[PDB]
Amino acid sequence: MRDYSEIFEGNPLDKWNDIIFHASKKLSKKELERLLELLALLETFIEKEDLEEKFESFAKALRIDEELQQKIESRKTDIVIQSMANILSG
Amino acid sequence: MRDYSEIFEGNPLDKWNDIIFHASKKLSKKELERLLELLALLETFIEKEDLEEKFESFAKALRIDEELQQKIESRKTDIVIQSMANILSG
Repeated sequence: MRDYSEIFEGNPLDKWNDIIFHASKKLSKKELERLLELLALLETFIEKEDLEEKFESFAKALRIDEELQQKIESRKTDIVIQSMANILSG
Repeated sequence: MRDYSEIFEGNPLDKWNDIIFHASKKLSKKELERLLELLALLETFIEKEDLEEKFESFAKALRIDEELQQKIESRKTDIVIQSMANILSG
């Protein structure tokens, strides 16, 4: 046994933050650079594809959409899980 | 005056890391969540636009391209600057 005094009321992003700030500074740095480079890649791709306006619309078609908000919310979770798996990996 | 004993040989990403890990944990957390949500947005957009293959090609057309590598490298710098400006802002 053990003393049960947090399954209910959980926040995925807060754990991602704890893990990023408590893991080896070498690993958290590498993971953060990975995410930064991916972002730069995605941004640059949208531009070369000249979908910049397309994306601004899409990003602006989110406030009113619903299945899409829930969607990027699930994507954030996947990213956090990949993040944590990489830090665990290395 | 002052003692001059780092203009030459500088690394943009190392400063971004110092700033992320030395700033208020409240501000670095907010900035990191911003980047994570943007990434989730960009990923989700590429998918709804069904450009997933298009992006994998593009991301794979980088190893051989050159003006594009230098390009995402400049984009990383812009992102780091925006990052630092937000932490300074709030």
